[PDB]
Amino acid sequence: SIKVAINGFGRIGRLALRQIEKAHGIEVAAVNDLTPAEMLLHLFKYDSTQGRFQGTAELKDDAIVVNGREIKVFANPNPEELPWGELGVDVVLECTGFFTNKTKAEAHIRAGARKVVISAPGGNDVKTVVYGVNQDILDGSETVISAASCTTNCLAPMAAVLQKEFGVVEGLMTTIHAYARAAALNIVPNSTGAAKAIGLVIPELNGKLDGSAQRVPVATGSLTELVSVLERPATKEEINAAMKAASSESYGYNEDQIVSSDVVGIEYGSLFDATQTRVMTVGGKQLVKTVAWYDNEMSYTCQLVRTLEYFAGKI
Amino acid sequence: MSIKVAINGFGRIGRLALRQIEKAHGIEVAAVNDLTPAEMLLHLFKYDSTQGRFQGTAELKDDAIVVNGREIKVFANPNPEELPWGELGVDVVLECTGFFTNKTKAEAHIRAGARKVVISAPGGNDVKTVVYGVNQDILDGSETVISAASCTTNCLAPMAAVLQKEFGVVEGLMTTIHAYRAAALNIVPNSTGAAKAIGLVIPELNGKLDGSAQRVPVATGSLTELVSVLERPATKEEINAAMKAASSESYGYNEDQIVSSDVVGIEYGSLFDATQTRVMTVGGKQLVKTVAWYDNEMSYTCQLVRTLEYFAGK
Ligand SMILES: NC(=O)c1ccc[n+]([C@@H]2O[C@H](COP(=O)([O-])OP(=O)(O)OC[C@H]3O[C@@H](n4cnc5c(N)ncnc54)[C@H](O)[C@@H]3O)[C@@H](O)[C@H]2O)c1
Ligand SMILES: NC(=O)c1ccc[n+]([C@@H]2O[C@H](COP(=O)([O-])OP(=O)(O)OC[C@H]3O[C@@H](n4cnc5c(N)ncnc54)[C@H](O)[C@@H]3O)[C@@H](O)[C@H]2O)c1
Repeated sequence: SIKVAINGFGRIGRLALRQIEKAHGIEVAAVNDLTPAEMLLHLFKYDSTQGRFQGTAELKDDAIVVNGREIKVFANPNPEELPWGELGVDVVLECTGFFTNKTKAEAHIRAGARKVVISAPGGNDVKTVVYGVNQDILDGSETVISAASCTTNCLAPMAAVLQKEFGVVEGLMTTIHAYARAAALNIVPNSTGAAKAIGLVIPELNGKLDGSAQRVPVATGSLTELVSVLERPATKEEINAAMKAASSESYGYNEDQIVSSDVVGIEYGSLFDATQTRVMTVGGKQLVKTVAWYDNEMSYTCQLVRTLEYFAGKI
Repeated sequence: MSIKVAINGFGRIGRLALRQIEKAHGIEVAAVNDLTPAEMLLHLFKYDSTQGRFQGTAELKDDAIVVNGREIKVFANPNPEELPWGELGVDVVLECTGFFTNKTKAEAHIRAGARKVVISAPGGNDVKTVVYGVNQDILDGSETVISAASCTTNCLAPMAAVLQKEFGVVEGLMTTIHAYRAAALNIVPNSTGAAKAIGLVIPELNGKLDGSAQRVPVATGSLTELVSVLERPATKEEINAAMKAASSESYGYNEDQIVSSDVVGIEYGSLFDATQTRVMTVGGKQLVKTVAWYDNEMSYTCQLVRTLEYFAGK
């Protein structure tokens, strides 16, 4: 049974523990955070947006007991000094935001852990995995991997169906991110690398996509729009049917008229919105728009934990 | 000869239109009509949440609102047929209630004695739709009811006209991010007629554009993105150069890194954002993104008054 440690028991780290508690063959043995256990427990159990933890959780000396099992709590800012080897930790879920490349994340391996999964893009010597699109690139010999970004997890399953079933010539992405000091009150255009980087996840789309982001100062569901030129003719109905045929626990399918609060709490990495699909045909030339939603916290966390569980099965 | 205007619906738009018309010569507002108590209307004329304080004096006399020392008659009748436009010699009504946005409803103003109506919104396809700076030349002065289009159409049209003229447009899809029932705390996808209306304002683009809106629950500047396929190759620099070449009081050009609060209060109908232009080239096939900003209230109102002045001089 695989032992995990969560480094950074923040928004993502806490939700990741909620999801790992649903699984067999894997358990969190320890968490590390700069915040005292007392407050971390309250934030883990009670959440205004993602609801109450569905399980038991209590505080002990230097530990939290979740569903009857002790989880050690540490507060050490330096990962090299954590007792991962002494505790037999197999995999560290790195969720602090401060160790998001290979050389920084390998501090966990110098501390005795065997593997690391970064909760963010990890650089170019680190495999990047969107569960449901490319987890089969993992064979278990990797030491550090990445579960990509929230935008990549939203875009990739949609782009993958378009590429597999129609062929993509090119496309431009616009992501509306529901969240420097400007961003609190303004719509703010922002660079993203997610579309440019999509070849890390879908090699066939390398060099075919670009895009950017509009950061909107409201906390709610986010969305990614893709405007593409395809290699074969398409109807709205045919595109929507292909997306539904691909739907899964990672890729949801929606045909309701929804608003952004309806997305909060989904466990899909991406929720394809079939009501927004449009195909413009002018003189035989076609231009296609497709839109998928994501819950920036929960969608990413559920993908992260799926990727972790799959990786954990390869060792 | 001076033109007399009446404003029907002294709401957000009707009030800002009076603000703008007070700044113009050769034209003046003779009357306003609205159902809201005049006391609440004076306060909102003097104090607007987004556009700030009115730059002048306004007080409530008997049966009138005195603005910069000049009385404007005030009425409250939900039925335009019964308004005294003929008695007052009203040349043009700005129809800004939101409820008379087609030809049959607007022509009540003509029956009441006004010579002409400009609807502050799309007014149906049997009413000429004008975006000033793009197609006001379709007006000959024999029209009785016209439309100054929507805020989104006024933002998109000058951008699309330059693309069509310098490169030719095969097709395009628009996304408008619209600052503002659920739209008060949610992002709400919404249908819009704007990209189709572009096929009226710019007939060569008929049938070639469509799009949609994402309503975002924030009072700030809005923007419109167009993703297009063009008939001729193009670069980011050439597209930006053409937008700057075409700039005017109606169509601004921006090169700085700006955010939506920087757009509040602009008097352009559209502000092209050169920093957001993207041309992607793959195997020789090009896909183009162009973005322009607008203030849903102030951009549109300034276009509405421009159209009103042009129409009234014909
Ligand atoms: N929408 C999201 O929040 C989101 C989505 C996808 C990915 N991510 C990524 O996940 C990571 C964390 O984001 P988050 O929203 O959970 O941030 P957060 O600020 O809620 O949590 C980060 C936690 O790390 C702790 N911490 C910081 N430095 C530490 C250190 N040296 N040692 C131990 N603990 C440390 C903090 O106390 C905090 O609890 C980042 O990489 C972020 O990009 C976030
Ligand atoms: N962003 C914007 O607010 C915006 C931008 C462009 C165009 N418009 C259009 O302009 C019109 C007005 O919008 P608004 O934002 O000013 O609306 P508003 O609700 O602020 O103003 C409408 C006014 O009309 C009055 N009114 C309603 N019915 C009336 C009637 N039968 N007789 C007389 N007065 C009546 C109301 O009392 C109110 O004062 C609409 O067609 C709208 O689509 C609005």
